[PDB]
Amino acid sequence: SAVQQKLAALEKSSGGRLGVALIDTADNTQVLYRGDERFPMCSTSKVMAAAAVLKQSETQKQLLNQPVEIKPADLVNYNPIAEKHVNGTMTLAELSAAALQYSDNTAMNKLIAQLGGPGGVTAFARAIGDETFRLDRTEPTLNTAIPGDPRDTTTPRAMAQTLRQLTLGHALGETQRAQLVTWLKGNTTGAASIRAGLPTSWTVGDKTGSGDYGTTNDIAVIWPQGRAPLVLVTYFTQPQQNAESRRDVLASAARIIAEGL
Ligand SMILES: [K+]
Repeated sequence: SAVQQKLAALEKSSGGRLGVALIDTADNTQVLYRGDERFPMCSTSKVMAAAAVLKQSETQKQLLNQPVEIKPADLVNYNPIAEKHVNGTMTLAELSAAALQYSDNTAMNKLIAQLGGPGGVTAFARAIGDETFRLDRTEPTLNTAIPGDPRDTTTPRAMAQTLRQLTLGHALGETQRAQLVTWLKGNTTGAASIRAGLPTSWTVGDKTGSGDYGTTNDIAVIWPQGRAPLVLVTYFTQPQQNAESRRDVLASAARIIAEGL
């Protein structure tokens, strides 16, 4: 009830720019707020890169076990897992899990390199019907989040549709879809974001993102108790380059959505 009024009020109180896209797969209804505006994805783009490598592994059947060298010079600004394996190797499965569940930026860069560069991630998006997503840069510069810059952006509507196809539809093969869902459900970074606005009994798999301009993002698949899953994207960015993160705004958006549901 009055979901538009409530989301607009939350955005006004927050001082920033809020983008929401819900898909309720019980009946295919949607709730959209700035659903067609572009937002900087930051680490939520790791879902598209991991999924692209999963798709590659449908035909390169041992790809996920392939070792990748981690060198000291490869470390960027946030490498909680890769720093443990510097001067050694990680497999592409280990890199995918590190990217998704710890938001490891060096792991992201290895996924991007496996796909031939940022354009390889965009090409996979196009192959699964996403004409809006674009990845332009590697980590860490994909997080600059400059207002009006289309680089490394998507819209909430497009990201929600793609996350539905990846996790609940058939953009991936059955084993690969299950692997993506397993990884998202094991995320370590999400308890303050969409999850915090939802009943604790619900099952959530999500990927967070953060960057400059206080950009604070989360994209989630949600299995509510006793009903069909939801897909929810909450993107948020702020006027000041050095603004603080606002995961509470994402939780507040999710809580509004769960009320009107
Ligand atoms: K920040």
